[PDB]
Amino acid sequence: MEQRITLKDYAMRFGQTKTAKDLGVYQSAINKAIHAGRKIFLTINADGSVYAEEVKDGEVKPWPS
Amino acid sequence: MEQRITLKDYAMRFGQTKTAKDLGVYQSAINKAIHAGRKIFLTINADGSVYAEEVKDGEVKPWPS
Repeated sequence: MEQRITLKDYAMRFGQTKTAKDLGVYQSAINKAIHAGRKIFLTINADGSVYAEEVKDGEVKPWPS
Repeated sequence: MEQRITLKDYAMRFGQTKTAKDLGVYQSAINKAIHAGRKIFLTINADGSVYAEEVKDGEVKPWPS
């Protein structure tokens, strides 16, 4: 089954540094997106590969950009 | 003028590694205090100095000892 977890929750457990590492963006970007309240969720793969998406403008898109 | 923040939150933004460095301590230590729910909080000074204190045994003391 696919497993999803919000960006906030992921950050919460792993901290924003590790999160930044997993997703491959800057910590400033994640703190930014958490503060903004963006609707970002990560889906987790068994290989340990992680990716994020965002619900924005009536659709589900990748995050970032 | 005093700005405080929980070790938890602090570590969450910066990660236990830089936290450890900031307070001068073992990352393992951060780790355990956090898992243990110790009432540790940090105060931030404008020059960039960071210090930790703990509420325990009815007083506010430094951390660690």
